[PDB]
Amino acid sequence: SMSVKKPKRDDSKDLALCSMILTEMETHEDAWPFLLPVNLKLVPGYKKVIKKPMDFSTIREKLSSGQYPNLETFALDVRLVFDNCETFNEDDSDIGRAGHNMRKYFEKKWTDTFK
Ligand SMILES: CN(C)C(=O)c1ccc2nccnc2c1
Repeated sequence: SMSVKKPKRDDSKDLALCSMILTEMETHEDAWPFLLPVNLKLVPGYKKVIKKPMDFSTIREKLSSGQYPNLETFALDVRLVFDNCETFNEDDSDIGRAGHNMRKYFEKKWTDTFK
């Protein structure tokens, strides 16, 4: 509360470390459905159903331009990419399995790097 603070967690490396995680998601072989925005003119249903589209190239551009205020707003957008992918794709599809697999990859790097 006023003039009463928990001890300051060192966040000065968070930017670099998020950037590294994002690199490793970008280079995973199952990243391909997630590298670029879904094309909303060519994919019937996507625009109306998926209210906040998100993809790695967009998170990378937000990260590089100071558009994440902290750690956690960066994880929310990474998770959004997989929550969208679950919303639109059957679990038994190459893209539905790709999304489950990248989400597990991401949550272990997230936990190891930061919890
Ligand atoms: C995340 N991602 C790649 C999608 O969710 C999606 C799913 C099905 C598609 N079908 C035709 C063309 N693009 C598509 C894109």
